[PDB]
Amino acid sequence: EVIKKDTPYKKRKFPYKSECLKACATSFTGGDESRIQEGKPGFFKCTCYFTTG
Repeated sequence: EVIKKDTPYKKRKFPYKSECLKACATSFTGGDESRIQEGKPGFFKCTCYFTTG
């Protein structure tokens, strides 16, 4: 009952995780985080989830 929101990171400089996870929450703006609410980081990429249900 949830969606899958993952953004790309590649590997900008050194591992930041927060710099990528931010892309998810920042990837868009308008609703109360309605689209992510929570997400995790990854190397060369990052996966996020929309706490809905």
